[PDB]
Amino acid sequence: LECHNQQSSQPPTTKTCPGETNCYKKVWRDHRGTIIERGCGCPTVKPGIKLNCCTTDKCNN
Repeated sequence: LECHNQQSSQPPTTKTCPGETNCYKKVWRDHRGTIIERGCGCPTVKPGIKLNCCTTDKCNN
């Protein structure tokens, strides 16, 4: 599975995710502002953080 891995508004990039069936996109706000993290797999849902997990290549833009 190939997943996007760039942060926030950075130019889109990809990495391979061996042994993963999911890609994730995590969005949250802190003192720095709104942060968007993308990568392999799918972490558990936490209040305050908006999480999107998907199953196809580069689905997490």
